[PDB]
Amino acid sequence: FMATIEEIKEVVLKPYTNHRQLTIREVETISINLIDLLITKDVKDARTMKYISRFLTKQDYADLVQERNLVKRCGYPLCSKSQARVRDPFADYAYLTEYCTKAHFRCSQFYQFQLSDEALFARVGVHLDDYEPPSEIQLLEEVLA
Ligand SMILES: [Zn+2]
Repeated sequence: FMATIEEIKEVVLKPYTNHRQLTIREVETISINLIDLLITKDVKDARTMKYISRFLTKQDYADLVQERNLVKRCGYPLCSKSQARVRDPFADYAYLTEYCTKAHFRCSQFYQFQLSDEALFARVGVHLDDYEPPSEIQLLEEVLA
């Protein structure tokens, strides 16, 4: 139904649990499999959303949002609605084309602003169960957005 930390470890990271170093191709394979998972499914909860951030640059997140919109999902990964204005190809304010609401626009920006532009490949040991992020990512409550 919805994606969790446990699932990501199993369907994305499982091959790499015993690697002490990753190649550039293996890092790319992780991002692709993670993005793929997050367009087929929505993120179940806050804890998973905070876990994700270690695998996303600000640009990978923007691309996540785009790919989610192409399958008619609200850009904000915790959401299971569509963007409010799904782009019709037979033709021919702006945030409503990417999000269900202004609130999800803001939650999405709030999350993105905190993501790092450090390349995934430069994030030493991010694939490991013992990795420690350089700060805890904050999620904006919808009511405050
Ligand atoms: Zn939404």
